[PDB]
Amino acid sequence: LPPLSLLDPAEVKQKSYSPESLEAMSRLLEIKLKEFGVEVSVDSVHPGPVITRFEIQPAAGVKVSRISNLAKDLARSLAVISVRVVEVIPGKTTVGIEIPNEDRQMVRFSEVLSSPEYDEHKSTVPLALGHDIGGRPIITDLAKMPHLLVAGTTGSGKSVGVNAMLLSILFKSTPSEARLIMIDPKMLELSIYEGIPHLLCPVVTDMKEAANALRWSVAEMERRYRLMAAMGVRNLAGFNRKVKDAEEAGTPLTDPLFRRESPDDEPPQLSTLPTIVVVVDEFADMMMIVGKKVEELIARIAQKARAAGIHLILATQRPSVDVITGLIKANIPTRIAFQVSSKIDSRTILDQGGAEQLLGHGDMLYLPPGTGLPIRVHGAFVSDDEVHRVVEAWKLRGAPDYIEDILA
Amino acid sequence: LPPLSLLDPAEVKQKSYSPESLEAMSRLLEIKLKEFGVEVSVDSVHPGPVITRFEIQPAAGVKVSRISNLAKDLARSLAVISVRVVEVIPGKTTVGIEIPNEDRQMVRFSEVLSSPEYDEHKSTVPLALGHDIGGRPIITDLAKMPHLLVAGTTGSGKSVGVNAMLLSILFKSTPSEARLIMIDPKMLELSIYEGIPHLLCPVVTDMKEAANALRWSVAEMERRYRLMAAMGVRNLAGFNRKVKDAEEAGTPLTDPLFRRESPDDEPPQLSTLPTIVVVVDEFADMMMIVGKKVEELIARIAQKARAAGIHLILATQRPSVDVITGLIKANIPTRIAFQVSSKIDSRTILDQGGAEQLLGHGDMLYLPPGTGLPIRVHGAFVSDDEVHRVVEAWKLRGAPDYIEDILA
Ligand SMILES: Nc1ncnc2c1ncn2[C@@H]1O[C@H](COP(=O)(O)OP(=O)(O)OP(O)(O)=S)[C@@H](O)[C@H]1O
Ligand SMILES: Nc1ncnc2c1ncn2[C@@H]1O[C@H](COP(=O)(O)OP(=O)(O)OP(O)(O)=S)[C@@H](O)[C@H]1O
Ligand SMILES: [Mg+2]
Ligand SMILES: [Mg+2]
Repeated sequence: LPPLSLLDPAEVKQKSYSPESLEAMSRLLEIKLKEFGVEVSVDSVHPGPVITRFEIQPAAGVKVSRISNLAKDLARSLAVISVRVVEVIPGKTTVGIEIPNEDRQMVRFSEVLSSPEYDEHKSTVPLALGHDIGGRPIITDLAKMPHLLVAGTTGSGKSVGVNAMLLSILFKSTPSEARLIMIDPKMLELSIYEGIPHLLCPVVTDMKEAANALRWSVAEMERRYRLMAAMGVRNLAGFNRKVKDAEEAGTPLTDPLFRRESPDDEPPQLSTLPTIVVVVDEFADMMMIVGKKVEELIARIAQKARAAGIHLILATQRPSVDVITGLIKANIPTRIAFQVSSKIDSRTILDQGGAEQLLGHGDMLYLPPGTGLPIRVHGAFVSDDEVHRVVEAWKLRGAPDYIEDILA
Repeated sequence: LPPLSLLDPAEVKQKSYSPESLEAMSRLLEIKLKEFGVEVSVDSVHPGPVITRFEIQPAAGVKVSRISNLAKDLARSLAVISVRVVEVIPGKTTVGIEIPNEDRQMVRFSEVLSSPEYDEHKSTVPLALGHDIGGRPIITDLAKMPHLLVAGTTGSGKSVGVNAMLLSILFKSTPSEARLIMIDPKMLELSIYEGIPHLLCPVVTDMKEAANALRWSVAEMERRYRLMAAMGVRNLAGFNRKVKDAEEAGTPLTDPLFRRESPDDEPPQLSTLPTIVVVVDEFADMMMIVGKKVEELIARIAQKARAAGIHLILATQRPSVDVITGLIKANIPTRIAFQVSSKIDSRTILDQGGAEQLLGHGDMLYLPPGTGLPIRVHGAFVSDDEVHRVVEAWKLRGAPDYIEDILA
């Protein structure tokens, strides 16, 4: 219900990337790559808001992996700050060489959310990530992911990305449509959402309580499954349809699971269930303080919480095999990698290299479900101050409704 | 003569840094520092265009060097990208803790040059650096430096800084007022100035020719000294005064050094001498390819070229003791350090730590002459494209005038 006008306006886009300099760079590219062990010719150029992609056609034989490993050296020989090598460009035989624009224009949240893709999204938990390399809005749906793993080192834009996702939901769903459980071992990053009506419990700081929060989630998931079974529905959307039709028909449904034990008892009237999202700002700590029990709970939620409408968003600044385990990854195919420190760290999160070539400040590689190759997305910027406003707007529309059993 | 309108406009400054969040951060700071081995209390807050400085008053005893070493950990504990620790604040007993603003506003060249400090600067070689932490224009004078050393690692803003300095001169001085010798071993960064009338020779790429360029400079310096001696003047400003007064008096001076050897010979009429600037994009190579001969020439130019109106600007991306030797430093007190990789690298350039705590993208520590402490300056941004325009504007006002003896 809170107005999008609470956000900061989109900034001017004084672009101008004269075809002049673009031909020269194309020219330099071929020259510089040649000095290395690779023959190449520029096929086309695509200027964007943050980067410019120069599609190139390698000579037969040359291993594209060879170009990828030359990224550092090529950027140097070109005197540019960074270079991202795109090994394969969907639908083409060309290789991508992406180069940062001198004056990159920031991508504002208000800009992404003002897109029809978002304004008309039906999901209860859409996530407006940002703009793609051509500047087109990239709006996703957490419900279809159906879980998300997020990594990136300091200054990469992980926390801003996490806030953009929380605000995507807060701008489209009311507390009866979506509820959240936030886990933030340190105080900082997520402490500000404290109090909004969407919260199921206060921001979790204690790791043991974090563990309980996941157990509660599992319990609620199985509880929703018994409900859906008793109702003859396959998922949350179906459940909510049934309950909604019965009401509109002047015949509200009664909890088919309620067992009367006292003459006094009356079956409670069913109501639509909210989509639940569990967001962990940093779960490397959980995986360290608690351990195996945490993996177990995560792995269980990931495997079957989708139908129950319970979704996980796990973010980590420490992308190690100890934190992002194969057990965690096996049931969470959707990945988002902001800038990471090494190719090794890139593979742990994406099972692929490349996130080490990102710029930082929101720059990311998004790996949607049933996709082998990630698409580059320029994370939308949302300031802690904008977060504070929306949060205040929500604390005015409803008081906190914590359930002191979740952390118990 | 080329119009400032050739530059890009200053971008909006949607700031807003509510005193709210500033009190909280002041609050966290004391909290977080306490967790480390340091008691502290915030005395005041000064929000700026790029950073916000929180002055703090350490408890008696605690070593300010202790806070400096905690910058990394402190930034981490605060969940911010970077923290700069200012050990002493001129005229105060406080210590500075500088924190980057979420949405930093870029500082545009047009904005700095539009300041009266620049527009009314008399020097032939003023260098508009950018904005200080409070957003005030910092315009310097190369002639009073009288030489400048510049360091910074990749993506720090060294080359943008060097272009802003070259354009500072190109927007105030005509070729009869200022001439340049550009040395750029690689092609990239400085190759674009090729052809402007100000150039004394083509952009130098060969290291041996770079060596000759420096020798020519020494020769020209001594030649100007004999000229000034013969004219009874102490410096270039004085020389140019004399030659200018004589002309206005209908009596142009004659080269007092010209020795007639033929009946044919006629003493040439003197003319005002241009201020000469030698800019090396990367002299780490020179110091490596040639060696000791290059140190010697640099050391000689640095020691006595000021009066002769000849000035050096030496920039390096590889700040090692092998490159920035004490010999070089003894005669070049003015320093500019953009972000560097380590405290060691910071000491090599500033003989002090701190450049390792910079943000990059133009952020710098400027050490003016007769000063022990550097002032933070947010470098003014100038795109390669803006440089291209100004270059074209100059190539229309004058043809190249190379002296094929300088590199010979
Ligand atoms: N999408 C973005 N667009 C522009 N700047 C961004 C973006 N995301 C992040 N930044 C910059 O980085 C800051 C926020 O970074 P975070 O998202 O908190 O980074 P982090 O990866 O969580 O690591 P930290 O700094 O340790 S919190 C902002 O204040 C900006 O200055
Ligand atoms: N003063 C500045 N303001 C904003 N962005 C800047 C500034 N200086 C540098 N940048 C960014 O960095 C780029 C230029 O960096 P350079 O100044 O060439 O860096 P460098 O330190 O010389 O190292 P490179 O990238 O190896 S050339 C610009 O294209 C911008 O994207
Ligand atoms: Mg963070
Ligand atoms: Mg450079």
